Amino acid sequence: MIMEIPAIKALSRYAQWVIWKKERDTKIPYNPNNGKKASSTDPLAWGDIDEAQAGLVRYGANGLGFVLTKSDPFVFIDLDHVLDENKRVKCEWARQLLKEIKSYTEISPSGDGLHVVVSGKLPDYIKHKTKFDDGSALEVYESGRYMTITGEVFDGRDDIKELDLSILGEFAEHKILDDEAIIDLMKRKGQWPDAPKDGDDWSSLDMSFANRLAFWCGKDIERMDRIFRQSPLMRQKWDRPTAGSTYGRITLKKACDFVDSVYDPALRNESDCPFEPY
Repeated sequence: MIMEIPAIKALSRYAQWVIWKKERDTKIPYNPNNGKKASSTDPLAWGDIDEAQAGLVRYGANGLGFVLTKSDPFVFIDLDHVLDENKRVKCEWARQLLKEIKSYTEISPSGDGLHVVVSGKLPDYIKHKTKFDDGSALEVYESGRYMTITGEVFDGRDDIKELDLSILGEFAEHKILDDEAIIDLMKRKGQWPDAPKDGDDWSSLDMSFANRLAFWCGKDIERMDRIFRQSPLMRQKWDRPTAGSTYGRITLKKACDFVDSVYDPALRNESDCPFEPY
């Protein structure tokens, strides 16, 4: 029973609830009082748990969600693709993480990931996103976006605990939505590639997309590489050594050498992209 779960009671104090629907592969948040899309930075587009539950029913939505802010104490930790078919932990780093950080844990909507909610603060020296080789991922946020709430409790972990989160340094990569602005810009211009199907020449699809990235990122080869890794054209081959470098690095360099134009926020030259949309 969702409302008897202690973690849900603590979150039900805040009027920061939304509902969500699945679109293709993405989960878009909606305003639970009028069924319109919701900003994750505007407070009055959200509701309390009761309004979100009434909105869930009213609009046939897929589930509830909770919007994180910098003033509330909650930290959202997303462990993606870390569960097997019998809902047990297959990844070692996840097993390590759940030993070190014990707090409210639930299974994701898809059923192959975990969410962890903690009362605390993120250290300022770690990246929000960390990919692993096998396919799993660690995402961490305390503000700016929403989080889906299923209520499907993992391992009886039903309560949000006040914890130190220094131990995320063992798992997350350290640092010393601007890439996401480019990704979001590319998606609404039709410049985001499809995942490859039966007939496709993947290596040729890489180069077409690498040419596009060179324009939109403006020949910043590291940003191109960081965006490429999030795209559906990513594979192990990207990091396979080739000659003195990798297949990926050689692909990104040739694209930078090839393309004549570069995207400029100042001049506003969206149309100057010489390649037509997908």
